[PDB]
Amino acid sequence: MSNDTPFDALWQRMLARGWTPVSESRLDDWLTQAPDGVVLLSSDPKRTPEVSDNPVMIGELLREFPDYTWQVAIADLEQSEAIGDRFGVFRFPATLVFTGGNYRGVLNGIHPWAELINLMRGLVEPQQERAS
Repeated sequence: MSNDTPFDALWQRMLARGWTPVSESRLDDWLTQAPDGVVLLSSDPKRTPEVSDNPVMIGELLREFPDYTWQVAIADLEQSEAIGDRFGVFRFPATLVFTGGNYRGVLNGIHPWAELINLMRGLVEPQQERAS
């Protein structure tokens, strides 16, 4: 956006943690090339306690399933809007998880850890909890 610095820094922060950037036309590429993974569409925060909230718990969350190589793809600001448009999302920025070329769900959980696990649990293994 006008004067990129906050989101710019934020993106670069998580980027340096080893999360590869994804483009709109490359989302489809990534989807078919990856065995499993999650895509973060980041437009603007709804409020957040702070700003980025600190996504460390997200990394350890996915890692309890080592059988799945979780390719975390983060998108550019203008790309998130385009990717969301192409998929049919509203606007709400969050972690969308995709597996087997299909849609698992979206991680609306952020703060509660025990609940966050349960949410991903329901998305990776459904029927047994899918509270959303």
